[PDB]
Amino acid sequence: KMVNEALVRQGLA
Repeated sequence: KMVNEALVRQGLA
């Protein structure tokens, strides 16, 4: 897990 992936889940979502 990483912030790079936890950002796409919301920010990019």
